[PDB]
Amino acid sequence: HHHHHVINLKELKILHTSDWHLGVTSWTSSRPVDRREELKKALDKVVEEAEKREVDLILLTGDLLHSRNNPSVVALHDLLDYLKRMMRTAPVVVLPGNHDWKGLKLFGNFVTSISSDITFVMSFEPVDVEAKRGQKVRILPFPYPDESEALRKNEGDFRFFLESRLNKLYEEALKKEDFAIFMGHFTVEGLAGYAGIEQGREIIINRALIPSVVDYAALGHIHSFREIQKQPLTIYPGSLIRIDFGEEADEKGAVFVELKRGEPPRYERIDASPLPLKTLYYKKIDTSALKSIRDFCRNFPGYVRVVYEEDSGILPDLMGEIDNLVKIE
Amino acid sequence: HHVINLKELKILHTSDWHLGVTSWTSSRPVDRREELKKALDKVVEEAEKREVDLILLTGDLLHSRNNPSVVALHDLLDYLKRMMRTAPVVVLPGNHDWKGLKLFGNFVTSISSDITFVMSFEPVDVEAKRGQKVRILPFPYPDESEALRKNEGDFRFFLESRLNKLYEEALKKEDFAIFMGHFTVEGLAGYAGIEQGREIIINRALIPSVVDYAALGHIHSFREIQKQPLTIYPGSLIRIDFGEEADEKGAVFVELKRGEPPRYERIDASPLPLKTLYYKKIDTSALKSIRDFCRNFPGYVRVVYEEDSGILPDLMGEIDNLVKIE
Ligand SMILES: COc1ccc(/C=C2\SC(=S)NC2=O)cc1OC
Ligand SMILES: COc1ccc(/C=C2\SC(=S)NC2=O)cc1OC
Ligand SMILES: [Mg+2]
Ligand SMILES: [Mg+2]
Repeated sequence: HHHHHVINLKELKILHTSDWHLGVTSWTSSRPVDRREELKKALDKVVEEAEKREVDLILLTGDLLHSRNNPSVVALHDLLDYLKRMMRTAPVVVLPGNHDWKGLKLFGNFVTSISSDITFVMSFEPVDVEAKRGQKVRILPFPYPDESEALRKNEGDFRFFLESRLNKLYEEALKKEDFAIFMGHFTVEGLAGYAGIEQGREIIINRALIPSVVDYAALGHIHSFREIQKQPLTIYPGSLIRIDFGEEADEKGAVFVELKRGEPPRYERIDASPLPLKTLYYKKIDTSALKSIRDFCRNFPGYVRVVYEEDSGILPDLMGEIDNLVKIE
Repeated sequence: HHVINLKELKILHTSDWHLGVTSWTSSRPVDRREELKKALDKVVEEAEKREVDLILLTGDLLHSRNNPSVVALHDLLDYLKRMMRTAPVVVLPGNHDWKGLKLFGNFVTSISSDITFVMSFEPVDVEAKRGQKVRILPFPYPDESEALRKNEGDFRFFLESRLNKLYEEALKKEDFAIFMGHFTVEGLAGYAGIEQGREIIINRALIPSVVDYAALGHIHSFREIQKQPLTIYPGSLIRIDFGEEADEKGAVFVELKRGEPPRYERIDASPLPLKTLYYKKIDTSALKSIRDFCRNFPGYVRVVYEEDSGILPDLMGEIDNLVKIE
């Protein structure tokens, strides 16, 4: 079973999902929670929506595995499992994150060569792919620089390097046939309300430098859904689960994008319905704070953190009592 | 294609590539890649020339059981692709350490109809280049079910029960049934055994007699183990270390025809030769013998000597293909 060929098809339906973080166990220093069941439920939801909408093309934009090092066998099994499920629905294009595995490019090249339903982009070189109904899509990829990031002493030369790669992708996008799609794995400059992860070693790109002649710019690396701009339509889908506290207010899920020649692109979010997070803050863990903690957590379907400033003696076994209390600090 | 041409099957069977090996790293490292790729290219071109229907790979394709080098893994995936372009490929891996191998194997088998990884005792039905249906009966190294070895008696009974199961499954054949095994046949004539650390030994009579061909890997020399059923180790493609001076190295082309005995030809690798030179003492007459031998010898030379002979003249630094003195 391969791709249809529709004459004069000027429409393209896209599923764009990202930042799965397969394999993550959260709060290992306090109360480890294996996020696999929740994450697989969200991925199943995304797969089912993609099949229901009959998307033509599936875009994955990196950090699909939580560990930059060797992932667990179960994490790799899940990643490959869902790749197969997505390939069964529509051709898949994969822009991986900044993983350490030196064989990743080799694996990506190999599976790209042996299947017309998956493409790994791991360089700045454009790739022409065919979507489910025969649409020709020029992929303009922008991965984390291959330690050209570390191989640079100069901030000015590195920024010029990145801009020159963006300019080249712009030129290639002009040589488009039907559709052009930018795929990037980086941090957009000046993101409203981004922790920055106390920033060090990120790739920061000005959103105005993303080639404006692409039909859609699919970004990954950021855990919250963000519509970055409308021309070109530029989106981070977000992660599928709330990975840690700080992500209480994020929107989580994937995005369905519809492109039509001569018309503006339209999209819908596919919400993941993630479990919620809550941080409870107290001056002191007194009896009034204890009943607040116990009563809140008992009716809260997600995970709870408790923060308190002042010493309050030996606390009772709160976590033994409360199954969804994962951290006290 | 579909013919079905269900009476004949042309097989290329090669094994034990040891991609990534550098030899004599403690004395004079020799990167074997250029010689090995030359042999692999020869095998590929022969497979294309004979228009084989099926390509069988039986393990130890990588030298390191640990994480292989990028260049070695690149070479492996490169030749897999070249072979897939010629005919469908069935891969029975050796005992590699990578815990992700089974996942990789499952994934690539699922996304391509031109390659199949067999990594358990489960039989797999595959289709050859001209539509022939081939039941693969695989026998890899026990999945550290070998480490699950309390008693030699219980372990051999486990191994024999798997062989019995493959025998029964081979009876459910349609066109051809092919055994693929990665192990050491018992009592191999002139096999060093590496003091048999962690080897799996199988009596050749226990290989299911109802298969049309039994493709074995793990042994570095070509061996016709028996004729019924035809059972072959192709050998490695290069002489990996001294001890393999007299081996035949290459691959094998096998032709099966139902109701006919199987036939095969060796595809010789033309490997570079190895030679060990022995002297009682390294005198000036022995040095000129060594120097003159190596000057006309197209392969790699080892010098062994019993008697103390003082500090050696620059024997190896002088001679580029003298790789070991011990
Ligand atoms: C065969 O093994 C692998 C297959 C795919 C990936 C993908 C990745 S990793 C990341 S971060 N973003 C991605 O899309 C990683 C693999 O090995 C760590
Ligand atoms: C994706 O990476 C790999 C792909 C194939 C193999 C095959 C092997 S290894 C062996 S021994 N015999 C074989 O056929 C090993 C890999 O990773 C070490
Ligand atoms: Mg990353
Ligand atoms: Mg082995």
